[PDB]
Order: sequence, then structure tokens, then C-alpha cells
Amino acid sequence: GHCIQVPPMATEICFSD
Repeated sequence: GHCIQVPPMATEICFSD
């Protein structure tokens, strides 16, 4: 249930936790 935002705007890493 974790997520992070990074460049470019279209780039977010969502984990399983």
C-alpha cells in the first residue's frame, strides 16, 4: 500500500505494501 511520485510526471512506483 505504498506509492511514490518521480519525474517525469508520468512515473510512479507503487509497491505491494
